[PDB]
Amino acid sequence: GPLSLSVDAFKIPKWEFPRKNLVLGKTLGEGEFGKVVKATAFHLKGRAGYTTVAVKMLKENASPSELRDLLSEFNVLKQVNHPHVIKLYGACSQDGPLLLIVEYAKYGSLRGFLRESLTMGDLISFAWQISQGMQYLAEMKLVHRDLAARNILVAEGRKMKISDFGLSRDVQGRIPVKWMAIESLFDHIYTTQSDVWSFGVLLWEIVTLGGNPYPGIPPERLFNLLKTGHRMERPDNCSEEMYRLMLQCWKQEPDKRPVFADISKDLEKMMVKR
Amino acid sequence: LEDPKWEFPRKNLVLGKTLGEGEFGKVVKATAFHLKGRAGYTTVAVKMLKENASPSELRDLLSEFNVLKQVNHPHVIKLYGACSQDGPLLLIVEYAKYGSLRGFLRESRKVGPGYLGDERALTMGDLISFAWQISQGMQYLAEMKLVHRDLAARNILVAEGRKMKISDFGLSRDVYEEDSYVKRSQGRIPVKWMAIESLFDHIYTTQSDVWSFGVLLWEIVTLGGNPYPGIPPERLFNLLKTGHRMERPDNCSEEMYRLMLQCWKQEPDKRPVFADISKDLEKMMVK
Ligand SMILES: Cc1cc(NC(=O)c2cn(C3(C)CC3)c3ncnc(N)c23)n[nH]1
Ligand SMILES: Cc1cc(NC(=O)c2cn(C3(C)CC3)c3ncnc(N)c23)n[nH]1
Repeated sequence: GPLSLSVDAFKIPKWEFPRKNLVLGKTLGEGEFGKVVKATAFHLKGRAGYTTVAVKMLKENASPSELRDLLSEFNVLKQVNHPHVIKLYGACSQDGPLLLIVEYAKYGSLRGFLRESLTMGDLISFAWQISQGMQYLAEMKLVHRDLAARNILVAEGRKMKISDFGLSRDVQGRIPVKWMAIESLFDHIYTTQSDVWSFGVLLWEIVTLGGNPYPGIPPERLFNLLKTGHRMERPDNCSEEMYRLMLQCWKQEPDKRPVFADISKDLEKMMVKR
Repeated sequence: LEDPKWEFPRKNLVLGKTLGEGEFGKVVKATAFHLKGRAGYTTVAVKMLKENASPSELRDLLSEFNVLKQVNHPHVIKLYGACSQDGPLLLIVEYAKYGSLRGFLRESRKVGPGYLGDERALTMGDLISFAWQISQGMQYLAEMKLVHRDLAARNILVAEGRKMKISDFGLSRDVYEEDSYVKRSQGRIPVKWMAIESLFDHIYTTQSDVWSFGVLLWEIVTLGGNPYPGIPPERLFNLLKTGHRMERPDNCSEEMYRLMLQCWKQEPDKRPVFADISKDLEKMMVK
């Protein structure tokens, strides 16, 4: 089938990293996304000595869907280069488990980083960096699908990195209900404008310092609440202008939502006006 | 839609500790007041959506509910009811005091009297009985034109009297129309339990459940061993296609291993059906 074709083609120069030059270290995180470990990589992409990296691999008892997702991430990440998209350095396809080698983010996920915590200027900068990355991916005709604070990484210099491309598509449902657009929930449609909806939820997560969206509402009740026009209220320590941006990301009609260039512009205007 | 045969008052269900959490959802221990004619409280288990559930997880829980309303067997987990209205979907089922079969067998390695070659003492006779009970459950599910798809030791429960209960119907599908279920997209069943034709061709039948049953037999006789130990799942495509199968484990007769190998035949029509698996396990017990 499609996966067996992909695996064999993958197994068989620019991307293949010698397994002997990778020393896997401590586990950074585990879950349905897979397993990510810290590692050191000798002579990685022409760099002297050891480069500290993160390595993504399959969890125990991986399904075809999880293997397909990891191969899809490699395919996507080969083609993208942006300061706020996680950088692929290579893969190990010839020695034991499939490994993807990416840049290391020392502060972990944005959700984790915010929860352990920053000024409102920093939070607006974090939103802007992510919007810049998303504007780039939108221009490359990639729909990410899984935008959330857990899938943004915080690297050296508090630099945002979009990660977790396993659900991404070129332009059943495994995106959590609470980050999904209304058209995604009811009609199974995913576009850059549904990424904008998810970005709105991510913006709410940023201002709440890694809060849980729609707290107390189960996802099985959220379907009807979104159709009737209910949205999350303005949270504590959030300006009227920032909340206005969120609400526009959650417009029922996708054409009424901002594009990422509009989101980036809003955040640029905010930061100069401070 | 609310079915008064199954709908249970929310105020009558009290939830306790998490028994298990993962891809399947979340299962908690609970108690239910005035459940299905029983006066007072009854200890039960409740399956619910985990935190940050997706539409696929909700559809799977709804599908389990629909399946378990229609299927009844001494070796299938018993549905008692559901709380479906004005809140999270909670499925109320029979509590299995010993947990998963995988967990129960792994405990038998360290908990006396252990495996010997009362209910913590295990013999090969007991292991054959467990396999037989599961095969009886699967034979009935096959008559019901249901393919389970996710048969594994982690998804068999060990209840009072060490009675086997098939659980985790979230991936199960009806095959009444063509005797097969086919999915265009990639499945969510762990690779190491999948039939060759499921892995390559996305075809699921009762004969692909038979393959999975063979892997379950291997898990039973190894006291909860991990299939294809140390082999990455991406290597299974080549491994299976070239005719490789798991070797005869320690603690496995020739007859039992022949049954596993029969369950892993490349051609699905050469594999035994569940009625014959049941017969094979009966002949092993009596001798
Ligand atoms: C190919 C790919 C890799 C990836 N994800 C990460 O690289 C990372 C995930 N984490 C978490 C928060 C789980 C531990 C990381 N932590 C520190 N550095 C990191 N590069 C990561 N997505 N797609
Ligand atoms: C509708 C449904 C329920 C279910 N699963 C379980 O009810 C159970 C799962 N576990 C595990 C091993 C995870 C903790 C149980 N343990 C003790 N009793 C139990 N009834 C269970 N599948 N489908």
